[PDB]
Amino acid sequence: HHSAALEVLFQGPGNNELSPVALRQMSCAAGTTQTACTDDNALAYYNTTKGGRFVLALLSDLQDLKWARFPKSDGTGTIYTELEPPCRFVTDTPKGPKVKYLYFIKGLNNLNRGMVLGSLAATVRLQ
Amino acid sequence: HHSAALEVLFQGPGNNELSPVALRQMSCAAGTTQTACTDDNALAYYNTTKGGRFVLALLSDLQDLKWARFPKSDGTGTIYTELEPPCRFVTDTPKGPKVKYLYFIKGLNNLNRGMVLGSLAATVRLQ
Amino acid sequence: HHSAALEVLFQGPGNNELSPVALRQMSCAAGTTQTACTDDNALAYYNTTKGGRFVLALLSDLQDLKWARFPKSDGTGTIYTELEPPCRFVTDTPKGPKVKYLYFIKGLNNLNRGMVLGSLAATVRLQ
Amino acid sequence: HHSAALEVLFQGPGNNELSPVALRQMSCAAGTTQTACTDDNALAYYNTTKGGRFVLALLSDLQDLKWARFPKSDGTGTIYTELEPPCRFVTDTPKGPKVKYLYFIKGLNNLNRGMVLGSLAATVRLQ
Amino acid sequence: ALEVLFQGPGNNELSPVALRQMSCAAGTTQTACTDDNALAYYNTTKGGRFVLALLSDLQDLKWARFPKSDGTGTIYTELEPPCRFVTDTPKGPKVKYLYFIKGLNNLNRGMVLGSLAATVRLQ
Amino acid sequence: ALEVLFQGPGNNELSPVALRQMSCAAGTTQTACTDDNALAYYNTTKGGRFVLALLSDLQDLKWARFPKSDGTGTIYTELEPPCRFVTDTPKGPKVKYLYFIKGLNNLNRGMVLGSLAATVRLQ
Ligand SMILES: Cn1c(=O)c2c[nH]cc2n(C)c1=O
Ligand SMILES: Cn1c(=O)c2c[nH]cc2n(C)c1=O
Ligand SMILES: Cn1c(=O)c2c[nH]cc2n(C)c1=O
Ligand SMILES: Cn1c(=O)c2c[nH]cc2n(C)c1=O
Ligand SMILES: Cn1c(=O)c2c[nH]cc2n(C)c1=O
Ligand SMILES: Cn1c(=O)c2c[nH]cc2n(C)c1=O
Ligand SMILES: Cn1c(=O)c2c[nH]cc2n(C)c1=O
Ligand SMILES: Cn1c(=O)c2c[nH]cc2n(C)c1=O
Ligand SMILES: Cn1c(=O)c2c[nH]cc2n(C)c1=O
Ligand SMILES: Cn1c(=O)c2c[nH]cc2n(C)c1=O
Ligand SMILES: Cn1c(=O)c2c[nH]cc2n(C)c1=O
Ligand SMILES: Cn1c(=O)c2c[nH]cc2n(C)c1=O
Repeated sequence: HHSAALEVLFQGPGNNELSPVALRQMSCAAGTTQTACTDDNALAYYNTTKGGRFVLALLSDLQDLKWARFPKSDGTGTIYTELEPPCRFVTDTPKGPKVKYLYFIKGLNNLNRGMVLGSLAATVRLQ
Repeated sequence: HHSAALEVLFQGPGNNELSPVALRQMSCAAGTTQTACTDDNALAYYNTTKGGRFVLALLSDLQDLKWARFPKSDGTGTIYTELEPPCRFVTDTPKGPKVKYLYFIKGLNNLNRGMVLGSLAATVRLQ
Repeated sequence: HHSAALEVLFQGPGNNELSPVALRQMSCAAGTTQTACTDDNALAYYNTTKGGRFVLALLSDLQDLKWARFPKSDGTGTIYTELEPPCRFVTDTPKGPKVKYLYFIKGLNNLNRGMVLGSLAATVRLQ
Repeated sequence: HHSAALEVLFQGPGNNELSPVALRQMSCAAGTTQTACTDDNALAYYNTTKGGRFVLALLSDLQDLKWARFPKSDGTGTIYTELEPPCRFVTDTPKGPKVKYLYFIKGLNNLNRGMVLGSLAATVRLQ
Repeated sequence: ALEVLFQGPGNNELSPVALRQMSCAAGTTQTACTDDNALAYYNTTKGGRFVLALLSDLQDLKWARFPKSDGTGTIYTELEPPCRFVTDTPKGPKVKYLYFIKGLNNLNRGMVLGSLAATVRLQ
Repeated sequence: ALEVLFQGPGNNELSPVALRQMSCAAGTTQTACTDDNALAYYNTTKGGRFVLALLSDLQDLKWARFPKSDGTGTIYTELEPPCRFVTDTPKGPKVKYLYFIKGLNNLNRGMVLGSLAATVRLQ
């Protein structure tokens, strides 16, 4: 349904084991408030487990986002997730440098924030 | 002196800006005891600093390592540097799979641990 | 196979959701070193996922433990897990107060340590 | 003045000793805005302190709360206390299931968040 | 200034660093960041300044405006909820509020708190 | 003593507290904790003392022996690996090692570092 994006290493299933997981990415609608989430304007990175999707972070050209909208598990409605203030970084593209803003989901711990930052740094070409 | 290894993103120079940094790698001598830190048996990932090197983690084929003895040029404040218990992960060699052990330096914070894990996951062929 | 012990609340499967999980408990052999893990002398609290068991903490009458021994996923051998230094607490029993030592597994984060402490405090009768 | 609610274990008086403490509960006034903090609409879990009360979390039927206004007797250093985004969890009522929202006080550390989650999980009928 | 100890340049070495202060316009909202009403404590970096914390007489601040010459990624930085502390001054006690920048890690929050406690006459 | 700021007794209030010092026998192993060779900084608690950190001239310590009158759960407490810092004294610079007690949280580690940096003449 959606494409693989950022590889990470989660602990488990046993103690002191690491398992590789591909975070997937999907287009999503974000905005300054829930009802401003209309047109797709961001890319969300998420993990999938049996119970559904867990979103870790969003990338966007826009710097004023605060909320993102996602489909619920099994087309059963809508979910809204609150965002942290963004960090700015610059990518290298065929059109020149492109400024991006990285938003973590509120309530993401620092280990997982770091895994997103490192896998992004290693995967996308940076200016 | 040594090769670039893992790309990461550090905040700075100011608030909410991310800047790319390549961690580098060098061979180093680790051991189950401080006296056993003799011959190179691990790869250290480090950030260059003004007047030294800050090591984040070691990668080894060996289990049960507890200490590393880094060269004086690193500028460590103690002769021996202590390791955390290793994380086991499996790489994809041309010869099949190979089990590796990742040892964080004691005290490394969770954001930086995560950045190493995500950059490693995105940079090396896994399974 | 083993009995339910400590209820906790893990985040997921979606963002900002909590799911109740019963940690289970099993007798295990612990000791000052791996080969000293012979007779059962501790109780281990663990979570089960598809890939196997993840141990969070041990309880014992003994205060000098450093290692614990566990069966591998699917009777495929033995696992050894390193322990943090213990904390002492006192329970209330039909034989009077009983001193216990709680050992977290090395590499357990503070959120999960707290969940063990709180669920223990609420589940066992304390002196 | 108020009833005991959630048992936890705090380290002290000295290193490596755990002492039981009952967090207590009282009704409190929360709101989406500071001005809306009017009538009691949440339950606060707190630790009694010499000269005040330290609130760890609020439980509410309501979503979208952001602030609480605690009584002067709590000894808060600011008029309004800010809440984290809530965690959703489901209790088992005689009437069926009931969705509740758990709001940690902003800044509560991970150990103490975990102790609240584990004590709650062990103390209330869940699902 | 507030003296702190940062690890580096090698592992397990501590180097003393002075956090410096600059005036700062903060506010309940970004649009209200119009006039200097706080002191921002920062670490000088190659190419800029990283702000750790603000001190103010006001307890309702949420956003701060920093100079782009800090090497910032955004004009505004969000603040954590403030903590109250009371200084002992010759003109009597004075109530202040300490704000960490949003997301500052706990080691660095602690260093500001400890440096403040040892540097300023408190009560 | 090292002054720090603890939160409480209510939310978002900061209260100044002096960490006091006592002599401490530490060692590479518990059995080697035979003679005072470190200074332990502690917070006084109802019923005891909670040690946060040790200072020593030695860089190889791993365990510390505390008095049971501290209200401890065990005689010995493990130490984190030390960090080196250099004090500026009239008799010249002197190298010291700072050890946190195992598991001290990062806020409290930071408070010790910041208080130390502001209290002691360093370099
Ligand atoms: C930190 N942490 C947990 O608490 C988990 C509980 N079930 C699965 C978990 N995983 C993969 C994890 O990383
Ligand atoms: C508490 N806990 C668990 O139950 C886990 C199950 N798989 C991975 C886990 N991790 C990392 C964890 O911390
Ligand atoms: C957490 N943290 C710090 O404290 C720093 C101090 N100088 C540079 C720093 N960086 C890049 C950082 O990430
Ligand atoms: C305290 N502090 C600093 O001084 C920094 C300088 N560059 C990046 C920094 N970060 C993230 C930080 O926390
Ligand atoms: C913190 N954390 C994680 O990173 C997880 C990755 N897969 C499942 C996870 N769970 C349940 C968790 O709690
Ligand atoms: C990164 N991550 C995940 O992928 C999760 C999947 N289920 C629960 C999760 N949690 C809490 C998390 O942090
Ligand atoms: C982390 N931490 C502290 O800093 C304390 C200071 N006085 C009492 C404390 N307790 C119980 C605690 O857990
Ligand atoms: C700094 N500090 C203290 O002062 C404590 C007093 N009782 C328990 C304490 N704990 C866990 C702590 O970290
Ligand atoms: C936590 N942390 C870091 O990540 C740093 C990266 N470069 C310099 C750093 N410093 C001083 C620091 O404290
Ligand atoms: C990851 N990392 C670094 O690169 C550092 C460079 N100087 C100091 C550093 N510290 C404390 C750190 O954690
Ligand atoms: C983190 N923490 C705690 O958990 C406390 C419990 N009683 C007193 C406490 N104090 C002062 C503290 O700082
Ligand atoms: C959980 N908890 C408490 O009970 C406290 C009592 N006084 C201060 C406290 N702090 C900072 C805290 O986190």
